[PDB]
Amino acid sequence: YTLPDPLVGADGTRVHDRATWQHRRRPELLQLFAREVYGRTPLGRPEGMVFKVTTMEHAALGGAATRKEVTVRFGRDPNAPSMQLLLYVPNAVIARAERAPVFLGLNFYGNHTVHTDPAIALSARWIPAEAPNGANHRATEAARGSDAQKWPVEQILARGYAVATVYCGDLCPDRPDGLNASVASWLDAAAGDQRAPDAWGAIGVWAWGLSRALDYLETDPLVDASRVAVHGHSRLGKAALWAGAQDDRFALVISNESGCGGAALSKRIHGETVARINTVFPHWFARNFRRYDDHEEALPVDQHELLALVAPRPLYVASAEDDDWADPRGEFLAVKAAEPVFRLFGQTGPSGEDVPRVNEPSGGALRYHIRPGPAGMTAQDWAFYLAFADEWLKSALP
Repeated sequence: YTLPDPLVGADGTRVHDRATWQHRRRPELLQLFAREVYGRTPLGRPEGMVFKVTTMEHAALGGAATRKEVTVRFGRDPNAPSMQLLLYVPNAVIARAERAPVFLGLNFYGNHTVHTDPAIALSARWIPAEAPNGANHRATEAARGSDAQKWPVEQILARGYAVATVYCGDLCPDRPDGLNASVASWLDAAAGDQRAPDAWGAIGVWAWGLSRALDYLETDPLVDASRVAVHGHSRLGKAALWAGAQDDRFALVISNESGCGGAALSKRIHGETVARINTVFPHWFARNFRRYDDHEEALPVDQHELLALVAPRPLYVASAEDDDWADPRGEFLAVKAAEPVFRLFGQTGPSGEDVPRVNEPSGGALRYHIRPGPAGMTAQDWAFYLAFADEWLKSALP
């Protein structure tokens, strides 16, 4: 392989300065990613978003948090599509009359799965067969807390951070035909049916939902919507990256083992490849992305440039040692190839020229770690993330 330079403009002239990066090269790159990889986000904030707090409990989790459930509707007519946002806020922070920074991320199988809390509404949306304890693609009481191992709510709250989450399937059910029951179809004027070659897929729709959750957080007096870390795991980390790259309101971006079309270089043929991801998940990317099946050498961008699009906001990319499918070396190498952009903004990336040893993170505002074991999002990943947030999540001061 060999990589496009993020700091050489499409026209061959080199980017020496942050204004050229922000004003010229960044929109160049966003347009290549939209057209060739994820598909075009057709609009940002839709007019007439309505926010409806459906439940409010001030002594959730034994008194550690205030719990809010918020229907976020994407237009004013009661018949517009919506997503259900779940939010825990640490009462220690609220009690001081201070607004909490926030970790925001989508979940794989429903809000009711991220914690056992019996008060969380059971999703009414389609649930995939892979979800633990489902009954006919329908949430059951038995699925409560079924994904809590990826969601250390109480430790996050105790470290001073709110936790917000939405089920990705509220935005686009993760099934090959999900875009026809998604926000894409309501919003992309589904008069014709076949989506256009550059129409967005699930990843673009998941990412847009993250930006819509932030629109809500900006209205919530308990949180500081200027200090939101957007995160996700695996395919939802592909979305967190794309959301963080497109929407520079996000204070901090975390990619947990996001792999192919996430943080891993595509031009590095290793583990999952473009052809394989599109064949198995035809609805994740633009149809245009299939042009690069077995032809990654013709991609005009690579994922290091998606990572560079977060700069100068703090970015964390992390791998699992045994998760070859995500190509941890290629995730690490993406980070190194984006470093020159972060260095333009005076940030520092990982020390050393290839993969650090396990559980030894590296880098300043651009940071990487690889941890032992298979794919997942462990207590060890989260401990590094919380330390990272402590260090680099914009303060509540100048």
